[PDB]
Amino acid sequence: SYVRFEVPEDMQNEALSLLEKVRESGKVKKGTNETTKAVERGLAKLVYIAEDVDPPEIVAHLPLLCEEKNVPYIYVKSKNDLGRAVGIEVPCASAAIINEGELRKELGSLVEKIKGL
Amino acid sequence: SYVRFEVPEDMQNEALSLLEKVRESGKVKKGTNETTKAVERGLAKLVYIAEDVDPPEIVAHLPLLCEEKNVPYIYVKSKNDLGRAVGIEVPCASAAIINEGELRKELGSLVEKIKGL
RNA sequence: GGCGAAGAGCCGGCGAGCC
RNA sequence: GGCGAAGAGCCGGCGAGCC
Repeated sequence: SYVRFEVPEDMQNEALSLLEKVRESGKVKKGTNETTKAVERGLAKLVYIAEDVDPPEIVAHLPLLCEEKNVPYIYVKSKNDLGRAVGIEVPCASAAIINEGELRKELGSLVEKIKGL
Repeated sequence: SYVRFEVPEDMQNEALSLLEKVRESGKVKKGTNETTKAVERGLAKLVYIAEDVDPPEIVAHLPLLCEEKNVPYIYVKSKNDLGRAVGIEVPCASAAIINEGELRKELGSLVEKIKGL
């Protein structure tokens, strides 16, 4: 499996709520192709990788590229929750915040919390 | 009809035979999408348009585009004859010789006779 | 009701392969 | 054999639309 570490549920809820609100005033990429290219292009501020993705090879490359580019990434239980948070009626294996909009502080606190684990 | 002039049957046979041999030492584009783009790009020396194409709007733009680009064009009865001559296993609505290989004079003479119509 | 971020369809490049 | 130059599939691009 591609999941490198365990994320507390309340921090996950914080992450998806943040993603929901960011879609309103920022820019988010949704889907593994858009997310990976956004990371590769140097644009991603925070990427989300679902934990129930099968086969794992859809997203298994995503964590290492994110490590090489020093871009924080977080895990969420279900592709359904991530799909709901980006608001595209279907499950979603990975996503990314590209522009934090007006949610400077909330994003900053969240990313400090990911690096702290 | 999108057929701008009448092409004698014997000129059709000469044209398809020459095209047949040209695939071997020259270069031919096959299908309307490739041919139209190649003429528009200015590389095509001579294009073939089947007369039994349906619906006609598939190839109806080619004659005038070829005129705009000053490219000589000839008509052949059936997309079947053109498809066999360009050597595919399905019908073909239009084609083009872009580089004459070893047939410089033959292509030139053919084009003069086409202008003669 | 169906399909769809496990990528919709559309575009550029190649231009005969896929089951 | 079915589909296929009326564009097969591969690559790049946009990134939610098509039945």
